[PDB]
Amino acid sequence: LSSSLKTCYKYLNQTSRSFAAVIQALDGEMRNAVCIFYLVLRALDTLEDDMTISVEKKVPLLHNFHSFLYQPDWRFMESKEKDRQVLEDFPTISLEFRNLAEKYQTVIADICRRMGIGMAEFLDKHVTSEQEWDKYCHYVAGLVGIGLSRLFSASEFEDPLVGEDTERANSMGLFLQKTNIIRDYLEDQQGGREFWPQEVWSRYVKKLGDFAKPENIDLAVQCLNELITNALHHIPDVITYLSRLRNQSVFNFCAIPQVMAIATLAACYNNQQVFKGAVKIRKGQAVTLMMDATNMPAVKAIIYQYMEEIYHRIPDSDPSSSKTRQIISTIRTQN
Ligand SMILES: CC(C)(C)CN(C(=O)CCC(=O)N1CCC[C@@H](C(=O)O)C1)c1ccc(Cl)cc1[C@H](O)c1ccccc1Cl
Repeated sequence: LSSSLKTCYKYLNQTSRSFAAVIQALDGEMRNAVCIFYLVLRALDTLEDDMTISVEKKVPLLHNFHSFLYQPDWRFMESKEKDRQVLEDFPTISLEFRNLAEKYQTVIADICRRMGIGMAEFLDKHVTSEQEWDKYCHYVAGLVGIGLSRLFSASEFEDPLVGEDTERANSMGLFLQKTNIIRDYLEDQQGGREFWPQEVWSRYVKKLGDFAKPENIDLAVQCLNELITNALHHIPDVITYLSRLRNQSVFNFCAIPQVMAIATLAACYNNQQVFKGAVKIRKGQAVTLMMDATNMPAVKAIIYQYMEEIYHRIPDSDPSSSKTRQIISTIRTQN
């Protein structure tokens, strides 16, 4: 309806790009509040990811980002990332933030405060333990799930439990984030980034870059399978979370990324190509998943079909093989 809300939607389609439609289908007040939260998170991520901002400048930026939302003039003119426009034109995004109902502004501001604190804490460290991996993912993803869940409840399109059950909402984000991190091993390695947890990879090889060398391919795939097995542990929460949703446009928005991550994990499972390039689901496969993911029985059938596929692919000598079969059995039976 406005001058600067149209530039917000413009930016939404640029950075995204196919997911924009699912956002724009959200009912009523959810559309704008999710769209703006998305753009605000893109701006925060761009700050976190920018290797050219020194840690001494980045830490205050991350800490104070939630406050910049309330500052009509604030902007950042010196970024080398792709989506740098969200930062250059932050005043437009923060204007739209400030036009939201206060019950949505306060969700978004609080999530950005907490994410900024967490992101700042990881600027030095790489992830060590599986517990640190979950803390890192909470900061960059799990709190996104949490924030969205509170927008859904606050709009009254979903029951207050959706917004209050932080652990199910956190699992929603962690599932997607660990899937990306798993899949992105090589491009991350290329770009000097390391997200695989040190406690897990160091049981296989001396350095994380070593999985890209041909002689280590078998150890690399074992570690891949072990991290995939870790990610599958969030699926019972993902099912509980999606089973509670009553709004159709909210259901489709939440279910689409989860079925895509499920299919991605099945594609990556026991797959050497993870260490040679970017394993992706085919466009037509993606489209069909998106169209089908509109009710619980169809989402649960997609999950079970991909889990059975993974199950039948498990090498008996894989060191995680009985952990993999156990979590798959739980997902199936604890229906
Ligand atoms: C935080 C995060 C882990 C990066 C997740 N994440 C994304 O990967 C955004 C991109 C995405 O999901 N695609 C998958 C399906 C279609 C794909 C496409 O066609 O390109 C893109 C994300 C980022 C910001 C927001 Cl506001 C929401 C999300 C999640 O969609 C989400 C949605 C509902 C509930 C919880 C969450 Cl976490």
